[PDB]
Formats: sequence, structure tokens, C-alpha cells
Amino acid sequence: NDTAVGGEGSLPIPVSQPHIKMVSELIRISGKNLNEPQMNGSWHYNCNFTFKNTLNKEVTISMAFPFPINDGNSEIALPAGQQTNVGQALVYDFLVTVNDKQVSAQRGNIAPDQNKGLYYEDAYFWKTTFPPLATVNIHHDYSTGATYDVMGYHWVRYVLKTGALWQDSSIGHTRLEVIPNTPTRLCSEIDQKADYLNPTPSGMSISGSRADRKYIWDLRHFQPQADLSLCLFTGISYVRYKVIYPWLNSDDALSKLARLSNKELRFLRNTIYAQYGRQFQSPDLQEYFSKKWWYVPNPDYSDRMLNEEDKKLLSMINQAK
Repeated sequence: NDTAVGGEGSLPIPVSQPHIKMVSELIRISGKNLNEPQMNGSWHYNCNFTFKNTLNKEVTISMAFPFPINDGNSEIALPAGQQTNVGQALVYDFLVTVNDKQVSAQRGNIAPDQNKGLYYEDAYFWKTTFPPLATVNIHHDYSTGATYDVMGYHWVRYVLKTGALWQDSSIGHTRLEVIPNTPTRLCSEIDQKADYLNPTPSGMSISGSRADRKYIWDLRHFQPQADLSLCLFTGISYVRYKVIYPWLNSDDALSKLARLSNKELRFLRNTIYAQYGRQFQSPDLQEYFSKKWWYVPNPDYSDRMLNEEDKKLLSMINQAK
């Protein structure tokens, strides 16, 4: 199991082909516990949508929120305080309001439309009545787990291609905001090799610093040709998969560790502890980790935070030299 699947967000979609256009969206995706080694991270989605009836008559349509489920084939990335099992949605506490009034959402089946980017068979359904030429406000509030994989990546996703099911090409004014609430880097800023790691859609800007580093899109007349695909590195996951695990998985680990310069071996050893926010008194180390994006000093640091992988690497360093 390469990926621990946590769930993702999706645009609302119509059951049929109505004369309803999506004129604006405000999608806020906020992270919680993403740097916890227990992998109990979550994403909280607050989504607003503006729809316009383009017909000068009253229309009643059924809207659906599609979602992935636990099909028992994969490892699941669970949010803290949530339980899962086969057949359950990878969406938690889904709440939908129609014109700011909370409505009953009924779970049911939906046929996929892979040509329009719909790959799910399960959805939450609700009715929406539009008076002649009227606008209807749709609001979503739900959570998912935080998808992660064997490469150390964190994935935050949102299906936007399905916007093609609504009238006209564009989904109008699209505002998207990803807020991890922990220090991050794009995997395309560290693993500069692959393009599937580049954030989609086009037009992303980076705002803020440290735990407040946000990823923002602000698109007008947006023709949804790509989904939201954002691959991130969190602090502990970067140090584990890009620094600790390559040495542990190495074929000539003791020979390769002996090949390191005295500075490289000193920084490698201390990175094992810097991972948990150990405070450094030595100027060379103090200055080195001050300049590392993943390093955050933790006043509650303890050597008890070192896991079996950390201890195996320290044991290898002891044997290499």
C-alpha cells in the first residue's frame, strides 16, 4: 500500500443537464495535526458556491456531492477522533445549506462520468428550487483525512473538472485557498524532477510564512480543465522520507555513511533530533537549523520522542565510523 487515502473535496454536480450556471466559488481547505507522526491529520473544507438559473422560469433540480469511500483495498488516512470501515465515506460530518438554510442530504448512488472527471459512484443528494432568473447559494462544510504516501508526500485535492456538467464553459470566479497550519514546502520545490508534482490548476500564489504559509488561487471566467492537485512536504515527513529513511534503506549504508564529510555527518546526526525541535546551543548547529524551513524549536522537546527508525540510524552512524 503506497498511499494512505484520506478523502477529498468535490464541486456539487447536477443529476441531469440543467440550465444552471456556476458563477462563483469560495473554497477554503484548512489543515489540522498535519505534522503529527501518528498520521491523524485532517483537512476542513468550507465551500461556498453561487449558482444562477438562466431560464425565466422556476426550476427544481437535484444536486449531488460525490465522494470516495473505504472500499477495503487501501490503507486509510483517518482524522483524529474519526473511525472508518468498508463502505463508509472518506468525508466526515458533511453539512449542506441551501440559501443559508441547512437541508437533509440523502446518501445514494451516482453513475460516473469519467469524460467530465467524475470517478465516484457514491454521493449526498439534495433538492434546490430556483425561482425565475434567480441565484441560489450552496454551502458545504465537511472534513477528510490527510492523504499521505510512501514517498513522504501529503496530498490535498479538490475535483473541479466536473464543473463542465454545469451550463456554459466557465465556473466563473473561482477562489481556492489551502492553509496547512504547519510549515510546508511544495514537493515540486524539493523533488524538482517530476511535473505530476506541479500544483494544478494554473495561477497559484504563495502567501505567509512558517505555519501561516498559504497556497492561493483567484481565477475569473475559470474553464475547469484541471482539478486542485497540491502535493506538500510537512516537517517530520520531509526529515523521515528525505533524510532518515534513504540511509536506512541504503544497500551500502555503513560504507556510504563513512564517505560523509565531518560537517555532513555532524548535521545528519543532529537532524535526527532537530526533527522533534531540539534546541541547539552550538553556534554551527543553531545557525544551520535556523535556516531550515522544517525546523521549529519545541520547548517541550525530549529524547523520548526518538522512534525505532531514529535509533537504528544512530546505531548505524556508531558502526560506520
